[PDB]
Amino acid sequence: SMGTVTTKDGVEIFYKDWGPRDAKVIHFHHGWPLSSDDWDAQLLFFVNKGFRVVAHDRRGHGRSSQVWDGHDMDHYADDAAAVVEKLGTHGAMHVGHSTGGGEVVRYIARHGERNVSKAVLISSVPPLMVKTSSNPNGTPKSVFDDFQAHVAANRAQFYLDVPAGPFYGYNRPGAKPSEGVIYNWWRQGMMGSTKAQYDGIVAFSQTDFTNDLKGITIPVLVIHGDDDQVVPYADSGVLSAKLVKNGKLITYKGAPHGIPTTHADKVNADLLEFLQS
Amino acid sequence: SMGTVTTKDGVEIFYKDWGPRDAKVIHFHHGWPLSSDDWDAQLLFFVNKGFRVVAHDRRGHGRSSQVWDGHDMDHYADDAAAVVEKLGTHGAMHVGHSTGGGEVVRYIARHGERNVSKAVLISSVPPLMVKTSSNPNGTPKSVFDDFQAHVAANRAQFYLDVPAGPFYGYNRPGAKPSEGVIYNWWRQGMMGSTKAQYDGIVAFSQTDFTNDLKGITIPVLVIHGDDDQVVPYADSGVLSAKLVKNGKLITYKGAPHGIPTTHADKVNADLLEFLQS
Amino acid sequence: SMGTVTTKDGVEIFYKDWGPRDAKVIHFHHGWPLSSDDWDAQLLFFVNKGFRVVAHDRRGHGRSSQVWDGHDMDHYADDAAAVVEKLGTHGAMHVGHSTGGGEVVRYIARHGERNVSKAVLISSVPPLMVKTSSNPNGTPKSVFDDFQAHVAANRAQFYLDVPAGPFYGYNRPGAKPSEGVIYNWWRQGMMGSTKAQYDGIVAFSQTDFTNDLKGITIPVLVIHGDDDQVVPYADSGVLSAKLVKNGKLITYKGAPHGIPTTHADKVNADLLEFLQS
Repeated sequence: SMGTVTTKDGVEIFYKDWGPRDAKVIHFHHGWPLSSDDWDAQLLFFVNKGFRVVAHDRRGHGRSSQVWDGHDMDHYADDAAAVVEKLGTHGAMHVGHSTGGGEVVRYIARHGERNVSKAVLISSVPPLMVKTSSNPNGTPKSVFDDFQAHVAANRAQFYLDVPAGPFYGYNRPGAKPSEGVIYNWWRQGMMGSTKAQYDGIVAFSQTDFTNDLKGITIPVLVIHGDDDQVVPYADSGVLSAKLVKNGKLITYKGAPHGIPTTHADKVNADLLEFLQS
Repeated sequence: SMGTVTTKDGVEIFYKDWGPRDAKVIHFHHGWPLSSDDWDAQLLFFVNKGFRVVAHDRRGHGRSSQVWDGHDMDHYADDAAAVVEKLGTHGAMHVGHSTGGGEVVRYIARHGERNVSKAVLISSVPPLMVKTSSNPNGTPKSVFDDFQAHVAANRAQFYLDVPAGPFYGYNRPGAKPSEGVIYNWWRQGMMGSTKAQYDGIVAFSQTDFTNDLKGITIPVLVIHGDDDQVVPYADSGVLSAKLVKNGKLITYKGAPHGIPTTHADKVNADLLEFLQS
Repeated sequence: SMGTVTTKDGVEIFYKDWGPRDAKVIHFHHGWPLSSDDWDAQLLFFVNKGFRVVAHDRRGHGRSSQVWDGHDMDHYADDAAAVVEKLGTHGAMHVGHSTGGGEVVRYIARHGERNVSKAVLISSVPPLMVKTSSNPNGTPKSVFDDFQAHVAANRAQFYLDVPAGPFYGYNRPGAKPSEGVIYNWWRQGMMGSTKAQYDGIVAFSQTDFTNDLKGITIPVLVIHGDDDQVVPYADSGVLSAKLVKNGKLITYKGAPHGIPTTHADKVNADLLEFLQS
């Protein structure tokens, strides 16, 4: 029972719940195709400071059930809601990275901002990644179709190539790649379901969060790297911070997509300052 | 609970069950020393086409319990039956790779071909791998004794060397090894039980499936690479296809042992054509 | 349920229990930051000889619950007692490596030597690693603070650097590193909780077992490498063997910390001789 909850639809969601029971809560939502382990640097920082931290694995990711369907933002939000309802942690600060930032926004829209004191979108997918007739600066759909085809063709290799190349900026001049960071990304991706991750690409890239964002009146902090090769800065973080009612943007100059790892100390300090504000 | 069943002898068997509940079913049985993750390319292909796919982890392999005994084909077959019993998927097409093809044969013989509509043996161990005074064309037992000695001596290194060398033909000139494929094979092996896998060598190499095969009258498709360095083509698939009553052999010229990965597109197309036949 | 027990404080402990139900039992206690998989070479050796072997994963390690607190030797001992109580294996020989040797000592002290026939401390942390007024030759606390800072900074990379360097002596001239051994150490570490492991450094380095050791009257064997870079030989095994009432020391000349792996055949032989004595 410690660290698992079963949703209404029979999906087992794994979670970490660390720290004093009566401390202020921060709930973290990870990106594609990873797990709650991707927050390790943040979870350790906060728990060592006396806070309570919660972080769960999205359906079909990490240690959560390899359910074949429901791989969309509405289900992701409801699965998050199942964790919050079990733990009684309403009023938490909710922090998302990448796809997880979409999940945070949909959680707020679907289950109500009364239950979230503050939100943070780190390197997050909103408002809409894919190019459409009404989103002409987006990324062409074929880009995502190709990510899907890579997952289908050789997921094992693709999950080395992404973290070795664009995700942490290890393909840039001056980069100091960490083999452990690369293999750790891979390890998390591979324990998840190929089907959940394959469908998951559509969920993150082709869900429009613009309406959800506009309904958010609670304090929102947006943190984004301006050399993000995975979720382009100009078409995500910059827009999200303006669409919400009470948003603020912190730009990490030169930073990649995987800033919870590469810029952990900055992220930790910025999250703490926002939590205490 | 989703994706586990406890057998009547107390073993928890992990499985994936993906796709529409009323669709035609394909059940897949993996090889040594791997897990149901070895079928990812196939599972994704079939689920995306609207079929229902089931794939379980052998006892002591993958996410299934590290039970110390019963590492033989009869128990492997009985563990498969426990999955089919829970899910009600009698009448499925059963597909085995490598050791898993032995499991499929023993499952049919022990639980009855009335419960299987069609069977596919990919790179599979039957009829009898090991050389005996009465199987003079087989592989000397010393070979399998040496595999066991390597498992006992340094399993972690052995499980890099096998996929980096003979399993996918990456030791052949001009081959393009995939680091991710090699590490994924390793990852699946190392999560399983050293004892299950040690005993499992005997199970796959020293079980005689000849009588079981002769009793199979349902349609059987045999797929086998003629450059298979792990299960020699001439003493396995060539023979199995002739021993069953209604068998057909497809030979993949040049192909290694790990054809679900290296020849995924051919496997998928051949499996689909047979399923629809 | 095969292989899991839930403690009084709600922690799920993973264990392996292999071999004939009525055979003499050997219970193994692994080191930091690993799991019961670190014992593979010993478990296989003894089960193949017809003994019963038990090995559990420490809280927040391996497959055990990622509980945030109780990362201290008293709780480690109590969690081990939970496994013994479920299995009824009182009277076993208890073998610890590294941190696990401390856990064996505190288990004996807290739960009583009446429940342990013989104990073995391989490369173990007792009596006390850190420098103090009464342990003047111990390791400065700053060394352990620095380990904790590495875990906090980049656990993924630190867990390659430890096994690739000091743990197996692969940093010594003429050493023959095994990539599989290095990655397997890493694999075990990363599946555990960063918090359990961060706190666990204090538990192993900063717990005084002197009075526990002085109270042990059962036969104790200490095995320790004299080139151990992780737990210095002169301030650990040499002392523990003299503080217990009935202790014997076997020194492996030139040997590193990771002797269950590097010196497996010697360890297996010395354990079997002690067990039969």
